Amino acid sequence: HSHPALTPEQKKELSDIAHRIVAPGKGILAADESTGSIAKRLQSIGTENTEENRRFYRQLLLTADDRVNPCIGGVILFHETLYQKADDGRPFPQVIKSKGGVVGIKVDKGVVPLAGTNGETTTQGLDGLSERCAQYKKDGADFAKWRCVLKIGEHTPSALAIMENANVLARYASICQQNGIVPIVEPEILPDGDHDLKRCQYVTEKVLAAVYKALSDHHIYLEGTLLKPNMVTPGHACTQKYSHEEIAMATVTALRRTVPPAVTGVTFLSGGQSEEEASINLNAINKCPLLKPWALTFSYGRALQASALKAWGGKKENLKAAQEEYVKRALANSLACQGKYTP
Amino acid sequence: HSHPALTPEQKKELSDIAHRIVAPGKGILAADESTGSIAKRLQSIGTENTEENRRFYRQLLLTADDRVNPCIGGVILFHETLYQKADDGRPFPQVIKSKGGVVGIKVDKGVVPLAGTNGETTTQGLDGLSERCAQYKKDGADFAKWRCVLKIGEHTPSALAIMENANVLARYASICQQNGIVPIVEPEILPDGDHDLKRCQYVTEKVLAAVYKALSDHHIYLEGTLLKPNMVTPGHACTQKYSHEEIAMATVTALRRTVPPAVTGVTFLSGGQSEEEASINLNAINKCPLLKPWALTFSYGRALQASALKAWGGKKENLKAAQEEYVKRALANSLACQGKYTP
Amino acid sequence: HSHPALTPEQKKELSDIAHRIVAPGKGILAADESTGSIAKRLQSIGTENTEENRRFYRQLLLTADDRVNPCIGGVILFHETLYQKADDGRPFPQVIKSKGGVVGIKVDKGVVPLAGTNGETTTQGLDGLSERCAQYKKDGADFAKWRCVLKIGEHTPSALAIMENANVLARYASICQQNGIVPIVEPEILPDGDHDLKRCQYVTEKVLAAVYKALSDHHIYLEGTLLKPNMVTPGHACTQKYSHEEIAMATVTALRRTVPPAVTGVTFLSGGQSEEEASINLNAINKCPLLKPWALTFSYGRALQASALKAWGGKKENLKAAQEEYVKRALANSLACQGKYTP
Amino acid sequence: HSHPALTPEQKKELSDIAHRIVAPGKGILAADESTGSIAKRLQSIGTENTEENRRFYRQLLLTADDRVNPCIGGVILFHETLYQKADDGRPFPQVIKSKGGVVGIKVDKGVVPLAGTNGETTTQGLDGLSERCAQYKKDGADFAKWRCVLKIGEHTPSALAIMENANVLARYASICQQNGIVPIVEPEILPDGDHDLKRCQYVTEKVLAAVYKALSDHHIYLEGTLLKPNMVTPGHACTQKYSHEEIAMATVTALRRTVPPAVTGVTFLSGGQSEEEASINLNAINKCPLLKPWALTFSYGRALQASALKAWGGKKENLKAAQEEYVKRALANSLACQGKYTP
Repeated sequence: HSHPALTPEQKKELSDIAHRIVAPGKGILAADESTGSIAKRLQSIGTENTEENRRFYRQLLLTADDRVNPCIGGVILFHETLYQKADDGRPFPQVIKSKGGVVGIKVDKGVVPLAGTNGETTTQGLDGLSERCAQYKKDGADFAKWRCVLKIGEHTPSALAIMENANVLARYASICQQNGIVPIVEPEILPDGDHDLKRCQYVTEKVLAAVYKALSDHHIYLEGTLLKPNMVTPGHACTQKYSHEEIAMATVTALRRTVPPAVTGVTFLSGGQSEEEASINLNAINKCPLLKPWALTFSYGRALQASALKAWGGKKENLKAAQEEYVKRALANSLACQGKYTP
Repeated sequence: HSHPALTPEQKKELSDIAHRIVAPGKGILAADESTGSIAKRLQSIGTENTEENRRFYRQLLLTADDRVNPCIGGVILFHETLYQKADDGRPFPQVIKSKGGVVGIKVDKGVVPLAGTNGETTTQGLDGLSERCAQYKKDGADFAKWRCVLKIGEHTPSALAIMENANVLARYASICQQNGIVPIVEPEILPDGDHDLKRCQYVTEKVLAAVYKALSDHHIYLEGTLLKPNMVTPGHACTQKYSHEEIAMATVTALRRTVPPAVTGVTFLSGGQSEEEASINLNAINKCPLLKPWALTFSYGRALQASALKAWGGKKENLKAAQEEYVKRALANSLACQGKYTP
Repeated sequence: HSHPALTPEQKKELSDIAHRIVAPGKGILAADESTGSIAKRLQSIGTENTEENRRFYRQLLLTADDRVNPCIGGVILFHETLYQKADDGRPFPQVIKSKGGVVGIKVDKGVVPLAGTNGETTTQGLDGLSERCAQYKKDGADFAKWRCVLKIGEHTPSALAIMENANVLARYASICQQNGIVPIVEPEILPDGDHDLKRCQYVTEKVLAAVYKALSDHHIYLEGTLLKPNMVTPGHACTQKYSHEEIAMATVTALRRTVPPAVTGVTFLSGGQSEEEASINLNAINKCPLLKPWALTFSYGRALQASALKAWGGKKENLKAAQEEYVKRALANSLACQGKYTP
Repeated sequence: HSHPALTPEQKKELSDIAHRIVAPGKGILAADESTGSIAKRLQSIGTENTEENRRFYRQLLLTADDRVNPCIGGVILFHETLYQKADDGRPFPQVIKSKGGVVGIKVDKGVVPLAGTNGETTTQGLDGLSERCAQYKKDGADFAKWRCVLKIGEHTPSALAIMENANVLARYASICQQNGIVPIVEPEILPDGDHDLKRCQYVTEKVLAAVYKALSDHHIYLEGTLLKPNMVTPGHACTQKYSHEEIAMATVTALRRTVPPAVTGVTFLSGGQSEEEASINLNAINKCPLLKPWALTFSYGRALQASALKAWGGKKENLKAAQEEYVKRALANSLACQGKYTP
């Protein structure tokens, strides 16, 4: 029976947040890497993984020039970053909002193995998620991020993994929407393996169909959600070479066959692509002649900050230089999400 | 695993047929009523239900002026009509094709009760459907029609009815696409009852989500399919009055939340609406400010031919007059599917 | 909601028929092979496939000694055999009932390919099945047979094939139970391939779980049903040798993990096993020390009549001899279904 | 594909624990009530809800006479009780094991609302459940308890609630079995409402079918699991009176139609029944003439300790008396689970 999960005012709030995140020319800066994840990022540049270094790097990303304001519609933060402060004394959420960007929080608690599967996982983090989301909403976080991991193999992704990940994503989205937080569904399919483009497209279509069936079953307000899928690309070990136009065609075709138009926007992850590769693929996707009812933009981590982290080197004097390496990427992707990028 | 149900050439054929059926300004004339169904239509005008009278009425519909050529993209026929001939000696499929329209065939074999349900039904007709579709393809039928019936009640549509009807529609679509015939999925939700607009929208969203999940599970090529849903309208016994704009908003919202953009077009059924009511509702749907990635047109039976059948009266002398009553409707709906209709 | 598909009297009738079919010491003679299927059986012994030869062979099977009366609880017939007559003038159903056996009819219309799968099939025959079942009930048929075919492969049985076959079996069972006919669900998994015992057990468990979930979803009265599964055996090309006790353990374990106790009985198919092999495997299954709440008996075709067909040779003079070859098998299996067989 | 979740040794361990818990004549003492839940229990007898009072009450339950040793096969504990000590200096798990009983832990973290439903809930507690289960296994807990709550209403239990609760139970069971802990699935259907026996039986059958389908999908080793369902009883507000034999018939029928024989045992919850009512209903269930392949015993909370808590009164001097009130119940239920109870 029609028991409304959300009032019209709650739906208005969620839809407004979702449309603000993915406004034309804008994408998402994925800076939500945890302490353990950022450890290798800092060690790659010879930097000790301390609270001060993480805080300074996040400040570098969040205190860039005003040129990134029309490029960044949202910033995903780790829990620690949400309650950290810039040198000027402003909390990071306030800095993000003053730059005209929405604030999001990573709320998943990592992946856990699924027994009886060939190394497949689901993701945890539903316990106490309502109270956590309420606190994040009070603290300025207006959207949330949740990442499910599927992998292509001889017998994977199996039915169990796809079903469980879709169900978990739907539960997460329901809790976030009940707490006034726009959920970003991220059913990432790993590009590991030697699978070709066609297999990736098939797997992505199946996964997205299951995800949106689960979202329908859980009464999810699609207008107040965002999709963060993998780009349809061959496996890293695949021997067949594919053009950017072919990758864009496969990605847009996979989205058009599974993603309802009510979904506000699609924010692609990079999944190991280089910065230029991610920008070119996003630009080709946005130049695809097919009809794309949703916004197609970026939710980029390494692809927005690899050059910034390289130029920083972990030392204070390189800050400005590193910031430039970030800005030039954001602008680039700001063009890529509009189909106007040219290297 | 990716086992292709269709070759690229088969997909090209199906996509071309689907796009030809629902080309801008064009819709479907639903003239597939069986001998038993047309019995009451002929008795309403005092006409004996004989083969000659049915043949002459179908000829009247199919031999109208050339003004209906840019309005009719497809004509659904009953099995008897497929092998009948006009007075000039042309078989009816040839007449339809010479008018620039695609030929479709009703392939379902009626509804049968679902045990353990509150009067819910599924539909039969899968046995030998492959050979029947092959014969229809040889005989000029390029698309097929299949109608599932759901009804809104206190405990209906139940999970069993929705699941069974979606599965049957997916099986039918798979067989038709294997035989080079574009399937039209018609998950009609009956407007009987006193339910309001919101309940109809909720039920339609659930049904369409289940239908498209089933189509994904059965490897259906969505670009070579068409959707024939009910318009989201209140029950006939509902006391609350709704505007045409509200009906259009609810219908477009229900479609946008469940129908993937890959679907070539949406051809609405009338479900008891009067001719003017159906045209006005279709026009309001096409004037909806929301984004509609698929074509929104008509697949009308009574709403295209009620005035024609009334003006005919079962007598030879009224033919031309009756034809006019048909043409004026087609033109009207040809405007309604473009949002350019004005009574 | 609880909408009763069956009245208590209908349930009583179905339960009584089901318990009569699988009474202790009794099994099913599967003589439902169609004209095309029996063609190779008759050609193996140099016999023309004519109506008279099929009628005489079926009479040979159905007019054996009274020693088969406590061994045969049911006989499955093809449509042609249901309306054929013995030499004495008795219709075959009357002969079967006078021998104390229940009459069943094959109601499925063969297998059809599932598009998008690696050679997987579903089975058709639902159209007009209610009227056919009503006629068969009038004509003396008290149970029905329906066979779904799954096959073990690298990517088979897929989710689509298992789901579709379970749904079709549930629809068939619902129609039969509405017409007062006990349905025998036969989800046969083909022993073709080189898969081992463990893979067959896993596949059988998954298939049976899906089948009984489908039966629950379709409100099937399990007490008025029978299960006809494949024995859990390795593939014919498997190199690993297995004992009879291991086959019995795997089969009983697969049944105990998926088959609700409400199911009246399990009537195993042979699936290519020799007559002695089928009897020994059934005996080992019935000697399994695990708890078996349902009756475990035979529904044998070739394994009950291969020696009879060999001894017959298609000539009139061998009738009695052929009958003996049948009787000795029935008695054997009558012991095997009680765990009292000893070669 | 057959990817073993458990090794044969892990399966042996789980099966041995499960069979030890539900050995003939034995049941489960449910003493896992949290601090908040036991608050009203202690306030009903005028006792302050402090750590010492809870510890002393749990000691009273766990240090009863040796007469309860052949009656108690397992004791469920709250987290606090697992690490509390008796007056003699023995930790409570050691006391339980020395009494010949298995130790279980409540691992669910309470219920949370399901949005879009008529007051339906799921249950949380999966996050970090693997590490928690490993610690509990080290600390002497050999089984775990997880309780899903469904309620019968006009539109409840809906498809979403049943599916989500079954999926959560399957995830919990998989994690517990990976950590060597026997999971007790408790899909409790609340007896609140005015529904009759037939509606409760229908709902219980649907819920159990979904639960065991989910367990099959999650590769759950059924032999190493236990079921803790509600007894099939009418709603508390139902006006129709039912006999104990009718309740037993409905319960056993619901179990026989959905619970595979591989399930080691069924440990019924009380759900508000009085102590004598629960014992009489369990005795009638065990006296049911139907075939019951699994052990049918008790997992009782209030129904084993209400008289003990009443006789205790929160004062030290009543300990022995209170213990007697517990023992007389355990013995009673020890007879009830064998069908040998007589009030």
